Amino acid sequence: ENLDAKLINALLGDGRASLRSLAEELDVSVTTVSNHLRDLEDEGVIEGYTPRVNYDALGYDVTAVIQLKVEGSALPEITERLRAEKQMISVYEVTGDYDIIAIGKFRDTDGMNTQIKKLLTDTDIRESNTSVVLNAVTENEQFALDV
Amino acid sequence: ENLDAKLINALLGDGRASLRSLAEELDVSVTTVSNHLRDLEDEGVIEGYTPRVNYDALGYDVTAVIQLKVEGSALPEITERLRAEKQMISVYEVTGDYDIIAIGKFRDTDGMNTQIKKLLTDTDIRESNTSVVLNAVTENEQFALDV
Repeated sequence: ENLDAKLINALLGDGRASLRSLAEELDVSVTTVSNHLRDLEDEGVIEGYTPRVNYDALGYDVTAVIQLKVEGSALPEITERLRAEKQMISVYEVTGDYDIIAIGKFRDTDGMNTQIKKLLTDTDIRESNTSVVLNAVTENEQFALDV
Repeated sequence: ENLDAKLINALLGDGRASLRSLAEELDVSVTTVSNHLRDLEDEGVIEGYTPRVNYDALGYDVTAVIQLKVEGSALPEITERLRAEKQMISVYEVTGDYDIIAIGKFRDTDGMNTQIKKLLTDTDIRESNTSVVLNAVTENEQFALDV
């Protein structure tokens, strides 16, 4: 009864929980947990597990939201460029005047400016706007599923 | 040599690897992995572990980037209001004309419109610009550390 949702909600923020702990938490067998976890991964609801890394602690002191205006014919080129840039942790094609939004993590202001100058070598970026993050109140905080 | 970094890199996209698997991959002891992971978690470099959930698979088909302009004095209450809405998975205070950027996941276009309309009933909001995501090229793809 809504076990998958409760299992997902249990792993949220506790993704290295043991099967024994998950089983105790959901009042089910360890085989039941193992089975449901396999099912959810096989169907692609759970894509994988990962640590939440504090890049700030590792010296990536600046996050920036980068907006770009690029004609559709040139989106293939700009998106490939952004995929090559690992510090661009999110890349969105979006409606509106700016049709790319990207979020990057940089060592400091000089680093961010360097990465942007490199990207602006692409002449089909006709307009750009950078917003520097002053407070990340919430970042990629996955919501619990309705049970 | 850069063990903590190789340990984090190992965990990326493999967040539930056994201590044995991690130890054999890094060619160190299970005891080494355990203590280094405990310290990385205690220093706040690893904030926790989580599954990568596919919300499109759970019926959350639509993503939007929401830009808001509020007075600084209102940033605290708007940020808390947005953090309360679990579907807002990112909330940033940023520089520029719009001092808030938020990212929300929604069941569909009608669900997004309803939620934004309610949000824009907040009298602290002086300007808004909602960009609907046409293609989520990359989303919270954490990058490997230099080693």
